Amino acid sequence: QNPMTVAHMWFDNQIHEADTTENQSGVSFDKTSATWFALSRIAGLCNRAVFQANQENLPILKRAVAGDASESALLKCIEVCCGSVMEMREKYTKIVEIPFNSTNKYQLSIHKNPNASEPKHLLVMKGAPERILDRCSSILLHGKEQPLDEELKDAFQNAYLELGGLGERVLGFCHLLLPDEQFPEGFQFDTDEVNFPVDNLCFVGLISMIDPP
Ligand SMILES: Nc1ncnc2c1ncn2[C@@H]1O[C@H](COP(=O)(O)OP(=O)(O)OP(=O)(O)O)[C@@H](O)[C@H]1O
Repeated sequence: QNPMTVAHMWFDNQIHEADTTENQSGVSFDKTSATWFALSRIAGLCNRAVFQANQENLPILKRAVAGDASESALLKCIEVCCGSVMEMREKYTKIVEIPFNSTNKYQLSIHKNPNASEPKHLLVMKGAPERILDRCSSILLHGKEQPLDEELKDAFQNAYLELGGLGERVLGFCHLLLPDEQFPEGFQFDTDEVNFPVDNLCFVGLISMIDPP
């Protein structure tokens, strides 16, 4: 149906819009890409939906999908102007990517990162917003951290619950900026020999959507 977009995202701890009324351009909105940089990195690699290859002559929003039962809307506001995911699949060498199976309700992907302010190894998570929140004890405010607490849980909860909370509708999308010097050059984590933290980390925020116009 029609175009779609994100509309609502939770990044400020308080929703406060996040779509530029009158018409969609960057009229007066700053780039400032800190939270956005992460919310475009995770959002890229940690995706399964694609635009069935690229495009012959025709719009991103009327390609098709290929993908699995999560969403494609997660990607419809990435490949538009945020970056080639079909490229970043190979840009990042893809260290390890623990499956969720049916207990975990989260996935991980470690990955390297050659470029930008990101450490040479990082980690990214996706999965059910609550089941992430279990470990997730920070949140990311305009490139800064904040400590999560019962109050920041509340802010998350009432947001998440406004957005859906039904099933697969809201996802979590978090990361971890791992150390360079204090981690191994051999990227030797494995899935057996983990050695990586799975704790407070950095929640980043909710890449939720809308569906009615
Ligand atoms: N690619 C994905 N990456 C991460 N999480 C995803 C992805 N696609 C869907 N999810 C997750 O699917 C997971 C499984 O929970 P879900 O409620 O879907 O189980 P189910 O097996 O369908 O349950 P039921 O047996 O009741 O139908 C949830 O963690 C949800 O976040």
